[PDB]
Amino acid sequence: AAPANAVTADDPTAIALKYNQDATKSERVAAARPGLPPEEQHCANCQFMQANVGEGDWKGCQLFPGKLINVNGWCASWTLKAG
Ligand code: SF4
Repeated sequence: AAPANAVTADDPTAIALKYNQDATKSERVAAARPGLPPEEQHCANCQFMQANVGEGDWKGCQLFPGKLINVNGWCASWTLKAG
């Protein structure tokens, strides 16, 4: 079950960025974002994921203030975690 503050499918920014809480149900291949082959991309290896926010599989994303994403998710702003 998603937390009460999970990013949901009807969130305008989630629609615009094609977020899904399950990267296997995402369009990461189509987007071909740079940094890793697309099948390897998900929130856990994204620069915007905030490991000190949330709990368990539900963590922060800088782009979704006040919400939680799933570490196994993806959106089109995926960027390699470089630091
Ligand atoms: S920016 Fe990164 S951490 Fe945030 S939802 Fe998109 S892929 Fe996940």
